[PDB]
Amino acid sequence: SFIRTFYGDIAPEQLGFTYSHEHIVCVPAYWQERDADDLLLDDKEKSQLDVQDFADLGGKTIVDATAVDYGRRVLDVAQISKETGIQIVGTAGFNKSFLWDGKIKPELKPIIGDFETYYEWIENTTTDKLTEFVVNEVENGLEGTPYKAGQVKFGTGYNMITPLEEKTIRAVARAHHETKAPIHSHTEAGTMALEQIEILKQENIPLEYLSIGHMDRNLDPYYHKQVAKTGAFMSFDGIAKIKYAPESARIAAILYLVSEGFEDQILVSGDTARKTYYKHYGHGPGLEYIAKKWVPRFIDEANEKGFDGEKLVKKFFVDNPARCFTFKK
Ligand SMILES: [Zn+2]
Ligand SMILES: [Zn+2]
Repeated sequence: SFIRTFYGDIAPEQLGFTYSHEHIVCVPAYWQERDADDLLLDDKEKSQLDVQDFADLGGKTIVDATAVDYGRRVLDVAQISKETGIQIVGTAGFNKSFLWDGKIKPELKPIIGDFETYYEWIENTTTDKLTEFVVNEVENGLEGTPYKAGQVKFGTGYNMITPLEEKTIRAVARAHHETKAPIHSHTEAGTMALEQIEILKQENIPLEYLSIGHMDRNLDPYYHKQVAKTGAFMSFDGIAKIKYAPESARIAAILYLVSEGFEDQILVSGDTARKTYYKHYGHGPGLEYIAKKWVPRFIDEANEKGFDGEKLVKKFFVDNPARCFTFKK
């Protein structure tokens, strides 16, 4: 088996230290149209400086969760990978339905069809044709480029799975059946994981093939244990996001799952989606933050609370991503 990166399929042992959910260069139509400039990562050289910080700290791989509705700049990301040496796992599929109001860029029309918005495209395209689109991103390349995606994604809304969202879940599940690519989901504020899981079960998807994004947004031990029992990977990707929770709260939730025997299912990242989050755009914590500052604190705090901090860090950033992001064949 293998992990599919922009520059080739690699052995799991080659993945190394990994951030499991990030954004690098992207210009989401929905946000661009609303002049939300902070959500546009629109400078390749600035993004590259953060990725280089990661590389300098011993980082090896970034999973780039930018989906088709989030304004990919695949060629820029590929160039960054080439220049920094950081391996990139790209993402096929969809991010979240509120983005679908955004206009379809000219480059997508030859691939997707002559549709004004993502909503129009998704509403008027059969599930099977949506599956074809996702499969082609994994097998042929993203957005007319030769850089293939290494995971397939879908997303749901705040305490909602709409009919169209459900359609995309089924399209992505079926794309998994064809390609065997790992599956990632967006949960809005950490909601709807159990309902996502029910749809995937109807589609005959083994749940250990799924990583669920944004579990750190809903810090509920009972809910987390319900999700973990299915075998799904659980992504804590809001590290440093004090506006959502203090770091202690995220760390406590992680350690609860460890105490209940689920350490092998935990993934960690920063979901760095803003200029103000990048060191070299707006002087935020940057891609350096987790490796440089969070890791030593987690190790220390976990050790203080009786855990094996170093072993856990190795699992969260090395062993677990190597298990999660391998194709299922
Ligand atoms: Zn997301
Ligand atoms: Zn994201």
